[PDB]
Amino acid sequence: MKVSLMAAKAKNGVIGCGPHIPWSAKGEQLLFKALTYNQWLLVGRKTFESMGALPNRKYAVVTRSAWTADNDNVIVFPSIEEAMYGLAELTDHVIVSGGGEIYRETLPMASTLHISTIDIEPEGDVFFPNIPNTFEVVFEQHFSSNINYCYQIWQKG
Amino acid sequence: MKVSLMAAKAKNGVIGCGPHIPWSAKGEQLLFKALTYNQWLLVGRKTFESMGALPNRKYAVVTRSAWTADNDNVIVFPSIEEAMYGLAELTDHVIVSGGGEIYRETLPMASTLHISTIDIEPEGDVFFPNIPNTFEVVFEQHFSSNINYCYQIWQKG
Ligand SMILES: COc1cc(Cc2cnc(N)nc2N)cc(OC)c1OC
Ligand SMILES: COc1cc(Cc2cnc(N)nc2N)cc(OC)c1OC
Repeated sequence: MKVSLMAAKAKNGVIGCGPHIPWSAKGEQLLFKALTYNQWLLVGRKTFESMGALPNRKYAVVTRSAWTADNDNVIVFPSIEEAMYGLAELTDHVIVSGGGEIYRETLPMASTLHISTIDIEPEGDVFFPNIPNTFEVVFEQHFSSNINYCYQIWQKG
Repeated sequence: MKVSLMAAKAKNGVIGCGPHIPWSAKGEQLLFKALTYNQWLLVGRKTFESMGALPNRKYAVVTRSAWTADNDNVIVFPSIEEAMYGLAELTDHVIVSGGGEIYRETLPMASTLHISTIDIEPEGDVFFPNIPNTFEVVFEQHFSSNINYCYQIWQKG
């Protein structure tokens, strides 16, 4: 199965200040809605709880705890390893859609990054990992909004 | 300024049966909405009338008549050269968003294509031109829907 990764980070690499995103870049989330439509996503438990489920997406949620989910559209996995083995029988394609921890543990398995950088440098204590130079930008487009943002697609070369 | 082009075509190349699109693929238009967000779009006058202005988007519309719009978000030009010269004072980027005529006229200026191919072969007045080998696919993603669709980004090689 193909592993993609989709994130939005500030220019200082912040993705998270506790359970919040410390910015609202009007329009950016349309990109996430476009590329996740009828896809399978892999999310950490904290990101899943803070951001909720959208319709027309399936979720693999990883926890080390006894946490569970009423949603029929969700499968809980005890590890990333297990989620990958599971997903591989359920889909051609999974989009890793966050957690700091999840991004750190999955970035090496990804063949395509969808990265949005927001024109702000806010307070924060979760950070996107460093992008290995095995990856190259193949597409980029700037957006003007309340806070500008840059969308880039990276492929593993 | 960089010229992109964004289109959605059936597998047989149909983009239009008169002023309608002969199909509705749930999900696909999210990609159009996310990539045109707060961008300048170049549209022919026929497409503009049949499909209407969207909010949060700027329009360069070309006519060979004295046709005009009812919208301070719209600039009418008598030619594509005039539209380009005018836009270049306002923006580093324009997305050509159709007409069959417009696509044919502008494909030679475009350095990035955003092409959605819908899994259907309907009847069609209007067709997307053939993609010259001057361009190469740099990204691709498949979507399952009521009608499946494939999204590809082509760059000028
Ligand atoms: C996993 O849950 C969501 C996460 C995000 C964050 C996010 C926002 N933008 C981009 N490009 N990638 C992301 N991962 C955004 C969301 O909706 C806009 C989510 O709703 C399901
Ligand atoms: C020119 O305005 C629109 C055009 C289209 C057709 C279209 C649909 N999908 C893609 N990817 N590109 C397109 N050009 C679709 C639209 O709405 C979903 C438009 O907004 C009114």
